[PDB]
Amino acid sequence: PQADYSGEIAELYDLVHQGKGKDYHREAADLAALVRRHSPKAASLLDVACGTGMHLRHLADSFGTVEGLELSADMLAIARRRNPDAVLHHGDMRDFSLGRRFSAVTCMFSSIGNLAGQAELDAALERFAAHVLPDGVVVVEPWWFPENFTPGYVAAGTVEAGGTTVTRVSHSSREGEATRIEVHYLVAGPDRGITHHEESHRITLFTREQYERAFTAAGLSVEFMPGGPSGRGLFTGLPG
Amino acid sequence: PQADYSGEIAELYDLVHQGKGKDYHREAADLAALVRRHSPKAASLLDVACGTGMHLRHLADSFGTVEGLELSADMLAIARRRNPDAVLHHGDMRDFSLGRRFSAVTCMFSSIGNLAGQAELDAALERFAAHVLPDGVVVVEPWWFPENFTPGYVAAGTVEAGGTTVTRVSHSSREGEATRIEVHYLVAGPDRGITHHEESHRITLFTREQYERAFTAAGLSVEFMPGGPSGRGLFTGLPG
Ligand SMILES: Cc1cn([C@H]2C[C@H](O)[C@@H](COP(=O)(O)OP(=O)(O)O[C@H]3O[C@H](C)[C@@H](O)[C@H](N)[C@H]3O)O2)c(=O)[nH]c1=O
Ligand SMILES: Cc1cn([C@H]2C[C@H](O)[C@@H](COP(=O)(O)OP(=O)(O)O[C@H]3O[C@H](C)[C@@H](O)[C@H](N)[C@H]3O)O2)c(=O)[nH]c1=O
Ligand SMILES: Nc1ncnc2c1ncn2[C@@H]1O[C@H](CSCC[C@H](N)C(=O)O)[C@@H](O)[C@H]1O
Ligand SMILES: Nc1ncnc2c1ncn2[C@@H]1O[C@H](CSCC[C@H](N)C(=O)O)[C@@H](O)[C@H]1O
Repeated sequence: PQADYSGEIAELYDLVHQGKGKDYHREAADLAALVRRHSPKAASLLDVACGTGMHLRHLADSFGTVEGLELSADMLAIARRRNPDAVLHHGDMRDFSLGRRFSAVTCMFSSIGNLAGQAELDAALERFAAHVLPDGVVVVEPWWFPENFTPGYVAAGTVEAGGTTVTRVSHSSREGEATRIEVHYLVAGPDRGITHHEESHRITLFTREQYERAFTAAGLSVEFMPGGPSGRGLFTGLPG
Repeated sequence: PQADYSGEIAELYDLVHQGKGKDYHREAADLAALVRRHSPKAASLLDVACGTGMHLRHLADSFGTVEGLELSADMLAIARRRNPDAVLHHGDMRDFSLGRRFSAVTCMFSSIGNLAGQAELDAALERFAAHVLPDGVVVVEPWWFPENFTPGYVAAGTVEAGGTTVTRVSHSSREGEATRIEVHYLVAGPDRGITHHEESHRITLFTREQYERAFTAAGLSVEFMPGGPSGRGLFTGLPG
């Protein structure tokens, strides 16, 4: 099964996350406000692992300039179509270099859990701090911690759009120091018939302290707020 | 994709048809009342293609002796477990010979559409007539008539039981004089993880006249009533 957010899996991403109730509007509003508490005059924002560019489309209404970075060509193409006047870069959060800084650097919906190892987590946070202005803010939404992840968790939901029915079912296990989440889809419509699709991801269960250490090593002060967009909390970092 | 009602598919059958809202309890009572209209003192009943024996389990409360016939060993295993004191035969509705006759011979939920052409349909009706008492009745629930079938129809539902979630989606097309219905499942539970299953059936769209021809050739009078347990109506046949 693919792990790379490509092809039909990428094409299905928006529909299934909206169908599950993800509200990128509220999240963007909440982000913009959190960003402004820490950095009252913030003007620009880079969203790293920006996926299909849903946060970016809403954040564009709150920030003068927004920009993205995304590893998967196929997610990125959706995001560019959604954000045709923003610059969105094809690149890797572990090692990119844009030559410019932003009032905010965000990395949402546990994209950071695609990293494996303290070294990768450290590298990425060093990048974020390399792209943040001196009076701005870095925001990283973590994955679950080892101690609060619920192994055996199943999600199942169905959404219909454009005449096509899409069912998504995930199962998640504790696979060592990461969550194995295996997701299957069935997609059906009168004219297209039925097709089955599948993806599978290891999403690293970093501990709180590992994130705190990566913020620290990057020069940032770090704070953690439990709950957050997805239940997993939110870490914010200020340069210093 | 299997076409033989076996393995996991046979194990998911009752749960999926329950989830879709099938009520074998009402259907058996309705069938018991139909049978006593045409044959007031009927006392025994053979359910042909009895599947998991859901009809028989309820028909046992209305008829003193029930018996089943079923082609899939795995469906039949479930039926026997459910109907421990009835005789349930492993065999083929086209060519079976039990050496006794019943007040009612029934064949429900369009199982008759698993037959390929007029010759098979005629042969199963003649076998039904061979197992019906002279003052008894044959009941056959047809598949859709060609004019009443909707190509492109999609069914999608998700049910959960025992912490296992089961999603079933089907899509149907016109294939020569039959419906091709392709059915996919996703089944996930905390311990067993997630799996995908699929089945596919060709169910013949016999016309009303083809059914009537088969009944009449078997020496049965024939009547069709629209509606019925599934929208497809019901044929009844009386010998003599
Ligand atoms: C409700 C809940 C879920 N979880 C875990 C179980 C599973 O690993 C995840 C929810 O899985 P989902 O709803 O199928 O996934 P979600 O929409 O959150 O997306 C997640 O996985 C997908 C594959 C990634 O692309 C995405 N970046 C992740 O947020 O969070 C918990 O640990 N505790 C919980 O209370
Ligand atoms: C309600 C309705 C159904 N149909 C046809 C379309 C499709 O082929 C079928 C319903 O699909 P389903 O609900 O997925 O199938 P159902 O539960 O009726 O079961 C049927 O297909 C399965 C595979 C057989 O084991 C079962 N013996 C059949 O009755 O019936 C129509 O053509 N028009 C309709 O309005
Ligand atoms: N090393 C890496 N650098 C950049 N993006 C990455 C990455 N590894 C995974 N990703 C991206 O991480 C995203 C995880 S899904 C989250 C997408 C988006 N942030 C949203 O909130 O909806 C995917 O788009 C995936 O391609
Ligand atoms: N030639 C044949 N003889 C007997 N059973 C058959 C058959 N072809 C298909 N079947 C059976 O037909 C059934 C269709 S599903 C309907 C099962 C059951 N009558 C119910 O109402 O739930 C399955 O059990 C299948 O194995």
